[PDB]
Amino acid sequence: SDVFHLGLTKNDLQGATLAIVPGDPDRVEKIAALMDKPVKLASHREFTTWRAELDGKPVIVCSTGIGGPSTSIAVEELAQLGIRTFLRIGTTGAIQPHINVGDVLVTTASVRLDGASLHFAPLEFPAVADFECTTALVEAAKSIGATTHVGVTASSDTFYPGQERYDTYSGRVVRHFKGSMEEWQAMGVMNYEMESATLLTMCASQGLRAGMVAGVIVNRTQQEIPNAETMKQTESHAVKIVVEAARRLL
Amino acid sequence: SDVFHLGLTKNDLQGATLAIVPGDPDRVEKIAALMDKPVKLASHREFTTWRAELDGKPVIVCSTGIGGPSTSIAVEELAQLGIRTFLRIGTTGAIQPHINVGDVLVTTASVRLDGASLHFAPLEFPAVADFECTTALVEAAKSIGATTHVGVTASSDTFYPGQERYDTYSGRVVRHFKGSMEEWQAMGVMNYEMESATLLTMCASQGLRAGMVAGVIVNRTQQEIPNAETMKQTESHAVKIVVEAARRLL
Amino acid sequence: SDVFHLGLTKNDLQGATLAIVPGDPDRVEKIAALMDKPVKLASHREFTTWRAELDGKPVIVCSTGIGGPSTSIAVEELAQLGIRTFLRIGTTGAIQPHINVGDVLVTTASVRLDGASLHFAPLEFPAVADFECTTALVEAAKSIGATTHVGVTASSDTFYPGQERYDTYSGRVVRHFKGSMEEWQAMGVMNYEMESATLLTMCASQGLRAGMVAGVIVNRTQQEIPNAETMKQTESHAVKIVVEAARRLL
Amino acid sequence: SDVFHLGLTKNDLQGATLAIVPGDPDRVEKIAALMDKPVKLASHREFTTWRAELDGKPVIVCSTGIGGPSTSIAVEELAQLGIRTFLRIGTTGAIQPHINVGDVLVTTASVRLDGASLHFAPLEFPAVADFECTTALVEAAKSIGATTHVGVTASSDTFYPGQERYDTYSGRVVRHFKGSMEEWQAMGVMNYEMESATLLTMCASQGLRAGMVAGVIVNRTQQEIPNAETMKQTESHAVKIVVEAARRLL
Amino acid sequence: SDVFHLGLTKNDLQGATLAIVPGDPDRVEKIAALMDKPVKLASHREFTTWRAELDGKPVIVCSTGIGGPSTSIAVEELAQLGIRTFLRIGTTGAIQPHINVGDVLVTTASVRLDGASLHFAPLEFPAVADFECTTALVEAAKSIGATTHVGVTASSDTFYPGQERYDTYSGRVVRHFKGSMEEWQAMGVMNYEMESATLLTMCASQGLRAGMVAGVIVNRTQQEIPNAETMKQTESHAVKIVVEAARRLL
Amino acid sequence: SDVFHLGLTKNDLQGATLAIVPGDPDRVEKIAALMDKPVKLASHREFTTWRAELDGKPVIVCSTGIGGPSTSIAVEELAQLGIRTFLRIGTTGAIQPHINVGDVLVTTASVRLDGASLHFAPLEFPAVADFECTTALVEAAKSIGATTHVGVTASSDTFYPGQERYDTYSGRVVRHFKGSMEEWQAMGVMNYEMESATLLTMCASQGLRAGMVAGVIVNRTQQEIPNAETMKQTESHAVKIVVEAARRLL
Ligand SMILES: O=P(O)(O)O[C@H]1O[C@H](CO)[C@@H](O)[C@H]1O
Ligand SMILES: O=P(O)(O)O[C@H]1O[C@H](CO)[C@@H](O)[C@H]1O
Ligand SMILES: O=P(O)(O)O[C@H]1O[C@H](CO)[C@@H](O)[C@H]1O
Ligand SMILES: O=P(O)(O)O[C@H]1O[C@H](CO)[C@@H](O)[C@H]1O
Ligand SMILES: O=P(O)(O)O[C@H]1O[C@H](CO)[C@@H](O)[C@H]1O
Ligand SMILES: O=P(O)(O)O[C@H]1O[C@H](CO)[C@@H](O)[C@H]1O
Ligand SMILES: O=c1cc[nH]c(=O)[nH]1
Ligand SMILES: O=c1cc[nH]c(=O)[nH]1
Ligand SMILES: O=c1cc[nH]c(=O)[nH]1
Ligand SMILES: O=c1cc[nH]c(=O)[nH]1
Ligand SMILES: O=c1cc[nH]c(=O)[nH]1
Ligand SMILES: O=c1cc[nH]c(=O)[nH]1
Ligand SMILES: [K+]
Ligand SMILES: [K+]
Ligand SMILES: [K+]
Repeated sequence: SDVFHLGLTKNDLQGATLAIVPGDPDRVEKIAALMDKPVKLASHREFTTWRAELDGKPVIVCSTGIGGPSTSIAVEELAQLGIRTFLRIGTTGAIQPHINVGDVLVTTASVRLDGASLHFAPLEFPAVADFECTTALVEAAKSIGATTHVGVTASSDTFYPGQERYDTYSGRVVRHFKGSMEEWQAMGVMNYEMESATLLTMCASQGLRAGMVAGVIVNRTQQEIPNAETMKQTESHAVKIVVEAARRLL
Repeated sequence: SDVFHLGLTKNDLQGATLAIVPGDPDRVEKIAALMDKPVKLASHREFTTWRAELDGKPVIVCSTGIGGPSTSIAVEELAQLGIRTFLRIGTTGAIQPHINVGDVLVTTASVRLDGASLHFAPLEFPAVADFECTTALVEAAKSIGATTHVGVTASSDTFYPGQERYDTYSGRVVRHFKGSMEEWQAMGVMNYEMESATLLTMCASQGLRAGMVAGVIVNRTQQEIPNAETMKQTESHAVKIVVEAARRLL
Repeated sequence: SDVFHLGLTKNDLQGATLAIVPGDPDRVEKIAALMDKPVKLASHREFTTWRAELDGKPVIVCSTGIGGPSTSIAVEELAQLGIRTFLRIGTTGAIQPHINVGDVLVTTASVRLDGASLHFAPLEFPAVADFECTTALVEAAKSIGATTHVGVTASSDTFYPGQERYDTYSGRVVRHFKGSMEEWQAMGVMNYEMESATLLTMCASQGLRAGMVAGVIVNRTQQEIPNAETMKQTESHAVKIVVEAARRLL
Repeated sequence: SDVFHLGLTKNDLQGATLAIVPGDPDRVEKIAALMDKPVKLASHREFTTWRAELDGKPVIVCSTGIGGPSTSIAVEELAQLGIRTFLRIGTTGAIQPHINVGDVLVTTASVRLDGASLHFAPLEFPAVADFECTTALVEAAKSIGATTHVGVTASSDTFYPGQERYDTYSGRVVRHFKGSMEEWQAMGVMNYEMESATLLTMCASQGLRAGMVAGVIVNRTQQEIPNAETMKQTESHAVKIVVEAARRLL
Repeated sequence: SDVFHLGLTKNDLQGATLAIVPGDPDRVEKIAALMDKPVKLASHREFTTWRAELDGKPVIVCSTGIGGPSTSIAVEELAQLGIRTFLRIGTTGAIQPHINVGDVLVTTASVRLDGASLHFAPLEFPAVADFECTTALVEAAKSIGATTHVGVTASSDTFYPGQERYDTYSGRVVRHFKGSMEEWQAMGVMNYEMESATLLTMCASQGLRAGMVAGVIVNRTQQEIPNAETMKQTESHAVKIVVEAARRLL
Repeated sequence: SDVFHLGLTKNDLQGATLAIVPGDPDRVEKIAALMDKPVKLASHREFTTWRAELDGKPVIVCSTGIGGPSTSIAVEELAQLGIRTFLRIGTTGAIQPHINVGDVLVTTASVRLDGASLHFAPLEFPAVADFECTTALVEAAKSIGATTHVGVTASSDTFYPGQERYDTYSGRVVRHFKGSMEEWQAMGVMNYEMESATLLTMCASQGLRAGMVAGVIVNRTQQEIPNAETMKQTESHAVKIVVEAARRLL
C-alpha cells in the first residue's frame, strides 16, 4: 500500500483523477455498480474502495465514514494517489418546511460546525463547493427531473447535540447549540449533514475540486413515520445524480 | 424618504427588485448609462442612487461606499424598499501570479476579514454567493469573452493592514495579519476586496440573492506600474458584465 | 495626488497637523465655514476634504464616510500627509434614559463592535481616546454651556442588528446581539455610533491623538417624534464644540 | 434496532453496562475473543459490535471508527442502551523521546484539538478521564509488567495537519498548527490520537465514566522504521490491558 | 532573597521539594503545626511561608492568596527554589445536591474560568491534576474515613459573577455567565474554587506535579445557616488529609 | 462582618464613599498615615483595611492583593459597603525607553490580559478609567512636579509569561505571548501591571468610578540594576499623588 489507511497503491487507480465519496461503506458498491467494470480494490476500517469505468475513464468510489476526521484521511490519501475531484453523495436531514423527504440537496457552501476544517483553514475561510462541481450536480439533478434545492448546509461533527436533538441519553444540549437549529432555519440553511464542512474547506484551500449532494431522509420540521422504501428510493436517486455529475466532470 | 439613509421612497423604485451595488458613488451613473431611461433618484452621504430600465424592467444602481458598514446600511434599506437581488461590481487587487490586471473575478464565497458579516451570522456561516447570480455573472463574462477567474476572495475591513500592506504610516501590521497574504495565496484565494464578505453573508442568511464581480486593477504579486487607461477600461468591461448578468436575473 | 483615495497632496495641507473628521461628507463644509479662509481641496468617493485656518494655523476637515473601513482609509492617508491629531464629530443614538436628544456626548473609550480596529490591535487593546483631546472636548463643551455626558460608547459596524434594531427587513437579530442593548445599558454605555472604535484604536496604537464627540439625535429609550430643526440645531452645537476643541489642541 | 446507527436493541446487551471502544472495527473481534462466549451482534457502517462475558458479566465491544464524530454517535447510542462505562483502546504516535514504540500510554486528560467535544461542553471544560477507569487501566498495565506512561494526550480531528505532518499532498500546515507539536512536547504531552478528547469530554460532562489507553506504534521524535510484528504485538498487550481493566470496573 | 516576591532563599528550604499551598495566609501555620519542627520562614504581601518536617523530610507550606495571579507567582518562585510537587488545600462551595458541607472534594481536573492558566497553555489544554497526587489525596481521605467526592471543579477568577452570585452590588451577571452554574451542575461539576485551574494547568504543562483538595463550607443548592464550628472542623479535616497525602508523595 | 472576606461592617466606614486600593497590604498603613486620624479596621487574608480622614471626610484604604481575582473581591465588597470611587496606586514595569524608573504613570485604559474583567464585560468592552479620576490623578501629579506619563497599560494575570519574562523555571513563554512585549511597545503601551484591567473594567461597567496610578520601579528596555532606595522613594511620591487626587474627588 502506498498510503497509511486506504490500503491502495497508485497503480490500483489506473490514472483515475475523480472520486465519489459516500459516507457509508455499504453505499460504495451500489455507486460503482452503476458504472462499467466495477472492481473492489480494498476494505480497511471504514474505508471501502471500488474502481469503475465511466465513459471509458477510470473512476474511484471510496467511503469516508462518518465525520470530518475520517473524511480528511480519505481525501488526503486519495489526493496522494492522484485524485483531484471529489463528489460527496450522502444522506441528510432537512430543516426547512418547503423541502420534502426524497428531495435532493446540492450544497453551495457549509456552516462549519466541525473541527477538521479548522485544521486546513481558519474559521473565516468559506467551506464553499467548487463552481464546476456544483453546476454539474445541478445539471445532473435536472437531467432526471429530481426535485432539487440549492443552498447552504449546516455540517456538524455531531449527529445529536450539534443538530440540536434532545431525544438523547442526557436529554440536554450544550449552551452553544441551544436554539441553534431555529437560528439556522431563519438564515435559510437547508439541512444538517456531517462531512461537507470538512470536505469543502480542505479541498477549496488546497486546489482540489469538490461537490456535495445528499438525499433527504427526514425533515426535522415535519413529523412523519420514516419509510424505508422511500429512503432506499431516495439514495438511489442521489446516487444516479452524483454519477451523472461525475460524467460531466471527466 | 421611506428609509433612514438612502433618501428614497418605495415608489422611486417603480417595483424594482434587483439592484447593482458598486462601491464608488462615481461609478453609479456609468452603470445606469448602459441601460434605458436612466434617472438619478438621490444622493446622500456615500449613497448615490439611480434608476434605469433593463429589458423593460426597472433596475436600481446604488453605491455602497467603502466597507461592510455602509454596505450593510445600503443593502438593508434597499431590501426595505423591495430589492431582493444584489449584484456587486467593484475593483480588486489580485494575489495570484496567474491572474492579470484587466481580468474579471467572480466570487463564489469570501474569507470573512470584516466585522459586519458577524452582525448577521456567526463566523462559521459561509459568506457564499447565490448560485443563480454567480452563474449569471460567469455566463455574462463568457458572453463578451473576458478572461475570467472564479473562486474565493479575501474581503477585508481594511485597505492596508488587513491586506498586509507595509507601505504605510506606521509601517507595521498587527500580528494577526502578519504573513496573512502568503497564507491566503497558498489557499488559492484570488483577491482582496472590502465588501463581499458583508454583502454575501447578510444576503445569504436573510433570503436575499447576491452576486459578486470585480475587475483587477493591480496584482500584489506582480511589479508593474499602474495604468489609469487600462484601469478605466477594466472598470468598463466589469460594468458591462454586471449589467448583462442582471438581464439574466430579471 | 500623494495618496490612493483622498486625492490630496502634502502641499494641499500647508503643514496642517490636525484634522476634524465627520462621518458625513455634507458636514465638512459646515465645519470649515466656522473657520477662516475655508477652501475645498477635493472630493472623491465618500471623502470630501476642505482646508481652513484656525487662529492662524491651517486645519483639515475630512469626511470618513460611514464605518471603520472608510474611516481607516481616511485616517491612514491623512496621517501619510502629516496629520497627527484627529477629532471626530458625529451623530449618535443614546441608550440611557437620563441623556436627552440635543445633548453632546464625549467618548472616553469605545466598546469594539467593529472589525477594523482588529486590523490594528487585538480585541483586548482598549479603544480609548487621547487624554488631551478628551479634555479639550470637555472644556469646549463647557465653554458654551452645552449639556454634556462623558463616558463609554458602543461603536458598531452596523446601524441595524449591531444596534439591536428589529424594525428591519428580516426583523431578526443574530444571537450574538440579541439582548445586547440592554446589556450595554446596564454597563452604563451612553450611546451607539459607528466609527469611534476604529478611530480610537488605530490612533491609540499608532502614536496618533484622537478625540470623539457626537450630538444626540435620538434616544432609544425614549419614544419621541424626531425634530429636524432640533437635529440641525444639535449638529450645529457639536460642530462649534469640535472646532473650539481643535483650537485648544493647536 | 433501538438506535439509529448501531443496529442494536436493548436486549442484545443482556444488561451490559460497560463497553470497550476501539477505533478500528477490525480490532473488535480480537478484543472479544479474550473474553467468554463472544458473539457478534451487528455490523453497520464503521460500527461493529460484539458481546462477550467477563467474570460472568456481559460486556460490549464496539468500534467507534476514526474521529470524534463517529465516536460521539457510538457513545451516545450505547448509552441509550444502558452502557455507563467506556474504555477506549487504540493506537497512538508518541512525541516524547523517552517513550518507546511498544509502550502503553494511559491518558489522564486530553488537549482538545477536536470539534465534537465542543458539542458537549465549552473549550474551558477539561477532557479528563474518570479516576476509577484511569486507576484500573494503570493497575491492569502493572499487572502484566508493561512499560507504562501516564499523562496528557493531544487528541486531533486530523491525522495529518493537526498532528503537524508535512509529508502530505499540499505539504503545508495551517498557521494555527505550525510549530504546534514542539509546543505540546515542551508542555509534556505524551502523544497524538484522534478520539480521546471527544470521548472523555462527552462522558465527563454527562455522568458517564471513561478511560483511555493506547499502544505506541510510532514515535515522532525517533527515526526508526515501522514494524508490523511489534505493531501487532503492541496492539495485543494493549487489548489485554483494557480487558483486564474492565474486570476491575465490573 | 533569591526570588522577587516570597522573600526566601534556596537555603531556607533545606532541600525541600514538596510544598503545600493553601489560599489563605492564616492557614499556613495550622498546616505546619501538624508536622515536626515547624518554623516560619517569611511573610510578604499575601505570601506567608513556613517550613516543617514530615517523616524526616523538609516540607514547605506557602499561601498563594486568592486567585491564579498570586498563585502563579508563588508556584513559579517556589519552583525556582526547588519545589517540584504542589498540593493545594482550600475551601470550596459545592454545587451538587448530593455533596454536603463538611465533605472533602478531590479535583481530577478543572473548568478553566481563569485567565492565568492561559498564560501557560491555550484553553484546549486540560487543567488536570497529577495522577500520583490525586491518588495520594484519595487514599489519604480514605485513611481517616472522610466523606469524599472525586471529580471536576469549576475554578473562577471571580468569587461573585463567575460563580453566578446575584447577591451583589450590581445584582447583575455578565451574559457569558448567566445560567452558567446550572450548566456546570448538569455537567456533573462538583464545586467552585479560585486557584485550581491556574495551579493544575501551569504545573501539568511544566513538568511539575500538583494535587487539589478542598473542604466544603457551603452548598449552593442547599440553603442552611453557616456553622463556624463546622467550617473550622472541615478545614481541620482537609488539612489532616493534605498533610497525610504529602507523606505518600515524599 | 457585613461582607464575606474583608471583615468589615457598614459602620466601620463612617459613610466613606472613596477608597484607595494598593496591591500590597504593607502599603496600606503608609497611605493612611498621610491622612488624619488613621485607624486600622481589619486584616484578613491579603485584605488589610485602614480608615483615615481627608479634609474632614472619611476615606478608606484597602489592599487588593496581587491579581484581578482578589481585586474583584475587594472592590465588590467595598462597593457593598458604600464605596463608589476607587483609586489604585501600585508599582509597575515600564516598557518604553523614554520612561524612567521613578516616573509616575497614569492609566487612561488597559490592555486586558486578565480573566476577571471578562467576568464583568466581554473583551470588546474597554477597560477605561473614569475621566474625573484620571484628571484628578494628572493634576495631582502636576501639583508636586512629578515626571508623568499618561497612556495605555498592559494588565497581566501573570508576573512572568504574560509579561514575557524568560528568566524563569521553564524558561519558556506560551505561543500566545511570544513576542507580545515588542507588540505592546510598538503600540505605545507604557507599562505592565496586574490589576488595572480588572479594576477599570468592573468599575466602568457597574457605575463605579476608578483611577489608576503607579510608580516605575523597573524599565524592561533599560539594563540598570534595581535600587531599593529610589524604589521606596518612588512608592512615596506615588502614594502622595493618589492621596492628593482623592482630595479632588471628595
Ligand atoms: O449517509 P452519509 O453519507 O454517511 O451522510 C450522513 O449520514 C451520517 C449520519 O447518519 C453522516 O455521515 C451524515 O453526513
Ligand atoms: O471600487 P469598489 O467598488 O469600492 O471596491 C474596492 O475599492 C475599494 C478600495 O479601494 C473598496 O471598496 C474595494 O472593495
Ligand atoms: O453622522 P456620522 O458622523 O456619520 O455618525 C453617525 O451617523 C452614521 C449612522 O447614521 C454613522 O456614521 C454614525 O457613526
Ligand atoms: O487505532 P485507533 O483505535 O483507530 O486509534 C488511532 O488510529 C487512528 C489513526 O490511524 C485514529 O483512530 C487514532 O486515534
Ligand atoms: O480558602 P482558599 O484556600 O483561599 O480557597 C477558596 O477561598 C477563596 C474564596 O473565598 C478562594 O481562594 C477559593 O479558592
Ligand atoms: O505593587 P502592586 O500595587 O501590587 O502592583 C504591582 O505589584 C505586583 C507585581 O509585583 C502586582 O500587584 C502589580 O500590579
Ligand atoms: O438528521 C440527519 C439525518 C442524516 N444525517 C445527518 O447528519 N442528520
Ligand atoms: O489592492 C486593492 C485594490 C482595490 N481594492 C482593494 O480592496 N484592494
Ligand atoms: O441610532 C443611531 C443614530 C445615529 N447614528 C448611529 O450610529 N445610531
Ligand atoms: O501517528 C499517529 C499514529 C496513530 N494514531 C494517530 O492519531 N497518530
Ligand atoms: O462559594 C465559595 C466558597 C469558598 N470559595 C469559593 O471559591 N466559593
Ligand atoms: O515588572 C513589573 C514590576 C512591577 N509590577 C508588574 O506587574 N511588573
Ligand atoms: K463608507
Ligand atoms: K469515522
Ligand atoms: K491575591
